[PDB]
Amino acid sequence: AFELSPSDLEPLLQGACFFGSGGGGTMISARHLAANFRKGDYYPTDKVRVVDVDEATDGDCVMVAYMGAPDAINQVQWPNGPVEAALAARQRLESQGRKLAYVVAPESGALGFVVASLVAAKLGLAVVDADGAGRAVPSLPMLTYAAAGVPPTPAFLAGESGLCVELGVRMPPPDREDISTVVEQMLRPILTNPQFGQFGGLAMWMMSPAQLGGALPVRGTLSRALKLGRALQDGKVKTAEAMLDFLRRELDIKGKLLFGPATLASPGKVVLEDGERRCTVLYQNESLLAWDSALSHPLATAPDAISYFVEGEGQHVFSNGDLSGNDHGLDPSVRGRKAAVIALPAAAPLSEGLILQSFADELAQLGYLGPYAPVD
Amino acid sequence: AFELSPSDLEPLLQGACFFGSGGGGTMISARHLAANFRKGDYYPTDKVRVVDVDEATDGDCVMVAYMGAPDAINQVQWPNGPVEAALAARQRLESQGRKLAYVVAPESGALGFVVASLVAAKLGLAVVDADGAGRAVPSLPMLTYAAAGVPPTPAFLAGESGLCVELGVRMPPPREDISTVVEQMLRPILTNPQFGQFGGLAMWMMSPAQLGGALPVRGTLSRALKLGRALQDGKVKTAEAMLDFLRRELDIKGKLLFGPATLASPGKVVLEDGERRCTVLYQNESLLAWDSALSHPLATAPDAISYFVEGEGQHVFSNGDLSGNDHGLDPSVRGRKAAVIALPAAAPLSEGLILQSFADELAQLGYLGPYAPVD
Repeated sequence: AFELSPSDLEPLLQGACFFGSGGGGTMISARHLAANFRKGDYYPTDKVRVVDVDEATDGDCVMVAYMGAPDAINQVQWPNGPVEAALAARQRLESQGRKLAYVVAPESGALGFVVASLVAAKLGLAVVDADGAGRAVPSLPMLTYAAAGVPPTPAFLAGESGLCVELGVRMPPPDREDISTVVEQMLRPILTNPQFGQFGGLAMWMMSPAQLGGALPVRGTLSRALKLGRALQDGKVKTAEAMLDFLRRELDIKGKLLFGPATLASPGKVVLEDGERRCTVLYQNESLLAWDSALSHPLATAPDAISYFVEGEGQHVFSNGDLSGNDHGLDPSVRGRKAAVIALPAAAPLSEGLILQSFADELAQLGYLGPYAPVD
Repeated sequence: AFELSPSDLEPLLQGACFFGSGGGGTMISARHLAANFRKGDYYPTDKVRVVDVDEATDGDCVMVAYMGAPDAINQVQWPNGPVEAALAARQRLESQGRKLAYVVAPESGALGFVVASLVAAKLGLAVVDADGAGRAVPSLPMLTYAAAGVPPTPAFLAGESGLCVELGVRMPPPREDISTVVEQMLRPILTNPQFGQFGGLAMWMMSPAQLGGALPVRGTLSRALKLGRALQDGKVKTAEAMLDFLRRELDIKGKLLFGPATLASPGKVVLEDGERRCTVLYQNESLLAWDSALSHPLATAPDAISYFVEGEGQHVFSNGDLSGNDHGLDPSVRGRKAAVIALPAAAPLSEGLILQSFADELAQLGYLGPYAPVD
């Protein structure tokens, strides 16, 4: 439907970061990768073709991404791992008489769309304007791919030199954890192997055009990330109120102001104080809960997204990783500016069924065993 | 070439235990599995076809075994895991227009040959009379399959209830050995809750042509059965007799390192003979033997280090089989005097890459000296 250019990666990652609910990869590593995107030896093209789910019909699709420790990922310059993983998936599809023609980010976040875009440009594929949740999630069963029941394996993990590992999982008949969870439980340790270096490219959930539809119910996530990013980069939204206005009027999203704007205190949680009024946002990577000291129930809970907005001039959106810095352990920029916490209503496919249960389980591990209470 | 019957498994695991250099799986876990070997609902036959390496030409072969925690493994009664892993290999090969006709143990040991034999009878395959070392080994690179460059993956790990995982590894040049990398990934997978610390393993798929080169140490299964039978028929009751038997019947020039002597209570095993003391160091397999009075070890891997308890009854024990309820030892151990015997390594183990693999292992245990063949 449309195409991306190198200059579109900056606003894209910005918007995606805000839709990442605190997780989804740091803008730092996203910028590191985007800085080298330009036609040349490595990238045969400068343009990235992006198609809608209903257009992705001339071949099969696969989810592609980076997985592992951010510390290691923040050092990457080129996406060798993801490119190599997607190539393994393409080769397998070729051996089965099919053509790999599409890649897709697993979730919404600074890295997700960028990685998928770079891989597509590198292999001559098209990236789907969609992802598994419309937000960033701590684990695989929270993505629509898992709910739709797309076989998770063969899964491909790849290094930056040429190391490639394949993983296949067959669960025994129900008598039992989610197959997605099991796969994730086995993939992550493999990346701790010296050959990987705590991170690596991932390629899984290969799909035929038939599976795509039900597998990707949350759509237009890449384009909305780009539209918001452009407005951010252009300085059209410098206040929490302006962010809510933009979301409502331009993206038809009714976000809720959970707290602030207040001051971010020095540090998995981040605290904000508004004069004898404390708010604590709990996160694994992604923010999952927001607590007001004075209330027995949380302000918001996943699947609803929880995102920060730092008012003033400069970077307005940050992932939890991006907030960490050299000042008081906080980024020197955030130190001194008023920050707010915004909740975004989860997209419909996440608000019920297996995905919701998956979220309840994750939250249960974090101590919240109440029901899902839509901010909307 | 020949068939095994249920009554042949006891002798087999006993003789194999002795050629296990202290490791290769416990005799108790091996006995748990063999005790249930009979035609019935699980096994379609009481026979186990065993073939020579140059005789295994009617199809491909694959290494098969149990991997993981001894505590969890010795609780099993049927080789579901290895059987399922072998099955996954057969269908992969079949999907590629090839036939899986054989299985082979990875090493000599109480569990090795027994698991391979039960898998074979279960799936209608034959077991190859050989293993990758002629002894039990601590890690994959010390096996001839690794030295031969047989691709390790696809590797299949299977649980006892239907769980089946596949691992594939393709590396780049110019880093460790692929065997080592594969093992470092295979093991953590088994610690996953779905596996419960252990599992069945099928890897190093081979064509008849690859089999030959990959398996230079041969006749180890029948070699194990031959000794085990001798042990069971009361033909060898002393270390002296054992040394004699190995020489006359198996053409093996063994060496008495220490004893007969008494065992100690509290990975090391100590023996005391009057004023002298011998300590055998082990992970699972015994790797070094020390005499408190000598600055150099009495023996070192690749040479096998094995025990022989004199008297009537059980003469062979893996390090794991010695742990008991008496003084921390097996009730029947303490009362009798035991000896430590070293078996010269098979030629393929005392040279090239496999030798260096043994050196690195030994180094991590403190011994940075060179290999000194007992023979």
